[PDB]
Amino acid sequence: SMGEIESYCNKELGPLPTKAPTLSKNVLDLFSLKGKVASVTGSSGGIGWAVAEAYAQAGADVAIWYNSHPADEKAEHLQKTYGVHSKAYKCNISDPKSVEETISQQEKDFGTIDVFVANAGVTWTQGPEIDVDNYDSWNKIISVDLNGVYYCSHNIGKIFKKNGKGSLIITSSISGKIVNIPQLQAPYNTAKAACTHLAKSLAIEWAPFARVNTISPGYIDTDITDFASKDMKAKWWQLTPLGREGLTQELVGGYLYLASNASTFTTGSDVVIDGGYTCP
Amino acid sequence: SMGEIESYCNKELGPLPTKAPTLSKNVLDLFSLKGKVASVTGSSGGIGWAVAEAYAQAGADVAIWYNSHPADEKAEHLQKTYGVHSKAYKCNISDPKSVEETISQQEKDFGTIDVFVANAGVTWTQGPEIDVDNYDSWNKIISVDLNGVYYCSHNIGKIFKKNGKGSLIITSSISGKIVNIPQLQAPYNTAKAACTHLAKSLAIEWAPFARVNTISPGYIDTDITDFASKDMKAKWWQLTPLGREGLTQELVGGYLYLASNASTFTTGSDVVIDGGYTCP
Amino acid sequence: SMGEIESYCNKELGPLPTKAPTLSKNVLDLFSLKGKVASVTGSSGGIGWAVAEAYAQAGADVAIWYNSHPADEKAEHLQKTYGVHSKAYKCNISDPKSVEETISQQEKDFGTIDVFVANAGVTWTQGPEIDVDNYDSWNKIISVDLNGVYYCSHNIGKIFKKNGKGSLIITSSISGKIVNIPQLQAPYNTAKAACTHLAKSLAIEWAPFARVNTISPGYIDTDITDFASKDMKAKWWQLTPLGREGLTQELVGGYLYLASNASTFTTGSDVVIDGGYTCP
Amino acid sequence: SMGEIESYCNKELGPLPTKAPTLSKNVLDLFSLKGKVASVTGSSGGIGWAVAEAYAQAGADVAIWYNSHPADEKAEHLQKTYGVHSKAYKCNISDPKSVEETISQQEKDFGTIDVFVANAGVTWTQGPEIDVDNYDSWNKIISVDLNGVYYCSHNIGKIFKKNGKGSLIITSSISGKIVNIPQLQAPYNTAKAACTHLAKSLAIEWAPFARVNTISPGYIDTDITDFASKDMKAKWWQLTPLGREGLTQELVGGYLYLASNASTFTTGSDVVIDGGYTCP
Ligand SMILES: NC(=O)c1ccc[n+]([C@@H]2O[C@H](COP(=O)([O-])OP(=O)(O)OC[C@H]3O[C@@H](n4cnc5c(N)ncnc54)[C@H](OP(=O)(O)O)[C@@H]3O)[C@@H](O)[C@H]2O)c1
Ligand SMILES: NC(=O)c1ccc[n+]([C@@H]2O[C@H](COP(=O)([O-])OP(=O)(O)OC[C@H]3O[C@@H](n4cnc5c(N)ncnc54)[C@H](OP(=O)(O)O)[C@@H]3O)[C@@H](O)[C@H]2O)c1
Ligand SMILES: NC(=O)c1ccc[n+]([C@@H]2O[C@H](COP(=O)([O-])OP(=O)(O)OC[C@H]3O[C@@H](n4cnc5c(N)ncnc54)[C@H](OP(=O)(O)O)[C@@H]3O)[C@@H](O)[C@H]2O)c1
Ligand SMILES: NC(=O)c1ccc[n+]([C@@H]2O[C@H](COP(=O)([O-])OP(=O)(O)OC[C@H]3O[C@@H](n4cnc5c(N)ncnc54)[C@H](OP(=O)(O)O)[C@@H]3O)[C@@H](O)[C@H]2O)c1
Ligand SMILES: CCOC(=O)CC(=O)CCl
Ligand SMILES: CCOC(=O)CC(=O)CCl
Ligand SMILES: CCOC(=O)CC(=O)CCl
Ligand SMILES: CCOC(=O)CC(=O)CCl
Repeated sequence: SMGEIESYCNKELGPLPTKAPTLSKNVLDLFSLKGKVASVTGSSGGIGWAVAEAYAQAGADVAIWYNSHPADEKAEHLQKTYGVHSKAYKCNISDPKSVEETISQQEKDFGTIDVFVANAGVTWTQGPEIDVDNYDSWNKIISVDLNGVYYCSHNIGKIFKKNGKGSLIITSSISGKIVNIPQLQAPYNTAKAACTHLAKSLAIEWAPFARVNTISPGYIDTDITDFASKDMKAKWWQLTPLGREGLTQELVGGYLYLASNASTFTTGSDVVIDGGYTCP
Repeated sequence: SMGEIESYCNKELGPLPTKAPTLSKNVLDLFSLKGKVASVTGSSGGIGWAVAEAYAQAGADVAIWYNSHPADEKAEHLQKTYGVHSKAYKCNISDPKSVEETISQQEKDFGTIDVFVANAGVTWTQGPEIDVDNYDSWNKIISVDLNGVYYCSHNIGKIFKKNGKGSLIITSSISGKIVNIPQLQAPYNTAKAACTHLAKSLAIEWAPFARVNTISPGYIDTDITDFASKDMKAKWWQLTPLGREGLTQELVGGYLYLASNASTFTTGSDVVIDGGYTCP
Repeated sequence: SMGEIESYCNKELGPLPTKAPTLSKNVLDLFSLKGKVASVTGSSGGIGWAVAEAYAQAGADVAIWYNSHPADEKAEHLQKTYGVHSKAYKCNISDPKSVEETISQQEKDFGTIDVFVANAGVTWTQGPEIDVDNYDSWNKIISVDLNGVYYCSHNIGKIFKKNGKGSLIITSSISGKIVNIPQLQAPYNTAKAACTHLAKSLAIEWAPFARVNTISPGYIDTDITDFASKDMKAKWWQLTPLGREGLTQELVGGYLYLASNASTFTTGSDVVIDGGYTCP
Repeated sequence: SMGEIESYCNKELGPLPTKAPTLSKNVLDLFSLKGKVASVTGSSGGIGWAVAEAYAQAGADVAIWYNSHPADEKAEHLQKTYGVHSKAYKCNISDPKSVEETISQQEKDFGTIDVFVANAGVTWTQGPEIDVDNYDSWNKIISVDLNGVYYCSHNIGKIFKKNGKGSLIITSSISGKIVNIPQLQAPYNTAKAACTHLAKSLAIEWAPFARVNTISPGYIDTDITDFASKDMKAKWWQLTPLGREGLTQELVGGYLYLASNASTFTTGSDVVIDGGYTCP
């Protein structure tokens, strides 16, 4: 009207400046997720399972996801070792309607969702793209890595808007900032940069209620990278300052930092747990 | 075998170092495109038409592209004002098979293609993405902006490999590096950031024969941006160091520099003709 | 010799792959700094004091630094509220010899240093640089913001190498990635980008023993930004997705995450706690 | 007053939008530098001499610079092979007063300066920085590479402001975006990132009259890189997608593009002629 300031990025923020949130006084009590539901996508893999366990260790009602590797002993293992409500859902991230059904079924069994981690995807292991004459492997990467992240984010955002709070954590890769040297995977790099910039784009629109960030890792030692020839894996160590492959336990710290109240001002950022690979 | 060096990025480069190309002595003679065919995608718009004319002015057999705005007087205008062979093709960039037909029909009427400019796309003008409940506008952006660029690049590369020379120029946007402040277009930013990294990824694989670059512009004064409300267009000038909107004649210099022999060492780069918008 | 791999970045890493560190199983126990000394530079200001308190809250022997605002009641307040050994040192960060004396006097009163935070600097508040005709304000910024960070890093590194472990945290600013729009501070932006890239450069060299990272913040509400006119401060909110100014308690989470064992794989990264300012 | 728009970046732009410049119709006539003076710093080396010759070939009154390698046959060679007024000046770029004397002596013998290229610097060839115990090699790099660029760009700006037109081209390196893998040069990388971000920072302040850009090259084949051991030079080819070292004739195209009217909208950008080194 008159005398108030209106934002240039998102006009729905209201009369600026927006009131700052109330934060604890002890630093260690900021990272606690007590009384929060954390739906982690692809929580039946290498990085997803570690993040789900780390969120459960912080007292969170984690929701497990799987597609073809049934994970119901994983959900039960978190409901008896830490006493946090958990469940396992079978969803095809590439199916627009299945994602909606699987997320509306999580806001009902848990009451609400306060933390989301879009951490599902597949890798391109077909060599240079100029050798494949069928647009079926490219279409698959863009369907699970990029389109799936949008399907998950478009539905979870609706839950955050009504609640007015939330935190989305897209799991891109260093392929969204560099090009993998030994292997030639252009479709994979293209999809991960798309997710990395989509996380930033949603931050401006979700600023009023939620937050969006990225946890782009490096060459973590999961079931994804444990197929490459030792000759290929030898060129990864030679180009990593730390000179090794990160473990799944070296990522939980970054994932729990962007989901808790500790990162109450980090919006649309990119935490690069790469071991220094993107620096050279 | 022994004594020779093999590249870490692309093993097909051969025994390193690769021999440097032969370049003219006069700088002004490096920018000439005499005896070269330059197929410019979407050459019936604002930026495509200017680039096609600029390539024709440099003595190049430019090929015009259009989808729904017939451009045959444009192709004829370039065949009588500069004396360079030209033609117009109707292709749906979002159709995987139509692109193949339209590119194989250009390698036959011109003999070869030496310069390609994937410069076709559509903008997202639906406001914040959390308000559209149908994945039909998102699917369209990812089909014309991202998938179209891959269809154009996957076919043109097959022509460069046989010839051993070429230059691809993907026309991404500053949306691949920033988020447009006043308007909220997440699907558009995601698609352009995808192309900006696909160009880099293809540079590693096309290193042996061709080169790939990006001409990410700012807020150029074309038919794309001549619909936004003056209130929206007023926030673009306020956040641009140069404090105005660039013209289509201020982009041809960057397009002719990455297509000619002047940029014989610029591979996988990103020339940002934005007026300084990404700096603030 | 033969059969072992030697790194391309730093040849002192040894025969790759380097053995991964031993990490706790509970995520919340990774962030604990028990039995660690954390020397925080400029710990008598706005961000330095908060980081020192947060490190003390995590059970660390924090060392306070000051130049002209005596901080000895701050050091005592941390030695009686948390029971962690602490002390205050008066050092001129711009004096090469004083830094050496003040760091050597900290490795003696504490036994060792396990965490360092180069978080001292001054701001450029003289308007556009083309109006000052004396190279005395530019020389001051490059002496405290950039040269001081090198003096601190060149001496602290000599302690990490002997111990074989450590973590350096340079506090750059978003000015190392963008240009502050309303105010015109070129010397300040130049110095902060220098620190931001120096942190990355030292990561490759300190890879064998220590780690180096950056905590580039946004427009935090400290004594540095509480002088700008409300007209200037009104343009900061309008260009921040979160639409406000961050608090000093919203930065401790990032500082404690890059100093503890949680970030045991984050080397040469850049955690941007800006509220989304660098996104648009 | 009322109805006009005032910029957020630089309030001296005037009532927005700023009128666009008048540009030729033929693309090849945009790159011509006829009737322009182009003072190229460090024009007695590898890249400086090539840029000076390329500017002279485009019809420009180039001014040669040297410190310890007298270059007066180079200036005379450009005044008899192309018929363009030229002269040679001996200046110590690290001396604040000498730069002022050498630039005021160039605005007098040529009438004005329309193009400046701050392209003087030295490289760090002392190995890892943790082995040198004297802050004299670090102080030299920050004096010639960073401070020298500010001295050159602080006096030239005063000439552009009175004329209202100009173009500054700082010659940073890929070291301002990456860390050189085989060699360990932290002081050099720190100084080049400083120059790269200073070019962007000056773009916002010089928007009203002049333009500032960067020509960050890769591993060009000049006298600077023709000392490294073939073992070191072998790791440069292996990590360069193009798999070779660029020549000084592959940079002139980029330097003439950012100095002429072709890049009349490229302000505060960064043209990376690296051969694809920064992509991996
Ligand atoms: N080093 C690395 O592996 C690395 C690098 C950086 C980033 N990332 C990214 O991190 C994510 C996690 O990788 P990871 O280590 O967990 O690999 P992983 O062991 O292969 O697990 C991938 C996860 O994604 C799920 N998933 C795959 N395709 C799916 C589909 N079509 N529909 C639904 N769920 C699907 C898998 O479920 P099921 O197994 O149950 O089918 C599993 O939970 C991936 O997006 C990967 O790109 C990892
Ligand atoms: N300021 C800006 O506009 C701006 C900013 C940065 C980047 N860009 C990018 O520059 C490119 C060109 O935009 P412009 O300025 O030329 O806008 P334009 O005047 O709307 O022209 C767009 C061009 O793309 C073609 N095209 C659109 N959809 C197509 C489809 N489905 N199949 C085939 N061709 C299709 C159009 O052909 P028809 O008209 O014949 O259908 C036309 O040639 C776009 O990719 C845009 O993203 C421009
Ligand atoms: N919003 C922000 O303020 C912001 C933005 C991003 C980054 N930063 C950076 O964060 C750092 C901390 O700033 P701040 O928030 O703590 O404000 P501040 O209180 O002004 O910080 C300056 C701190 O450094 C010390 N210091 C200053 N000049 C010194 C010198 N010449 N020698 C030794 N110590 C010196 C001061 O100690 P004394 O007061 O005791 O002299 C004080 O502890 C600065 O480097 C700033 O550039 C802050
Ligand atoms: N591959 C590369 O070499 C490479 C990589 C990227 C960027 N660069 C940068 O490009 C610039 C040019 O290097 P170059 O290829 O021309 O090699 P160079 O011949 O060694 O370049 C140095 C140039 O600057 C002058 N110069 C050096 N120190 C000076 C000082 N203290 N005062 C005044 N003038 C001084 C030299 O003049 P005198 O010889 O007459 O003293 C010479 O013209 C450097 O800044 C370099 O960092 C080059
Ligand atoms: C061997 C193929 O493995 C990969 O795709 C590696 C990554 O995901 C790195 Cl982001
Ligand atoms: C008003 C919508 O117009 C746009 O989308 C503008 C651009 O393309 C900038 Cl890249
Ligand atoms: C008003 C001057 O205040 C500043 O310098 C602000 C910052 O440090 C932002 Cl990094
Ligand atoms: C062997 C030392 O040579 C260098 O410093 C190389 C460069 O300047 C690359 Cl930017």
